[PDB]
Amino acid sequence: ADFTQGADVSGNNVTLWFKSSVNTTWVDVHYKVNSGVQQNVRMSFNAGAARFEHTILTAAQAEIEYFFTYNNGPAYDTTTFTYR
Repeated sequence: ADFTQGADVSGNNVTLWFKSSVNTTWVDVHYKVNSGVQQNVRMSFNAGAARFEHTILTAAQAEIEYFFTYNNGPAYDTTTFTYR
């Protein structure tokens, strides 16, 4: 169930994104910013970049622990990633 993922920055905002190469229909992010309470949010689909996205305001200088849960069409968790 291959995917790619990343964190883009514009301004001070961080956009966690997740790009699927399988039959994915929704994605949630689970994240902690600066070791705070874990947030669980379902992502949006940016057709311009053909990828799922969630933007956090004013977090470019934060540290962010996150992982995705996604379906292949019955869900799957990615390993945990860090944004510096």
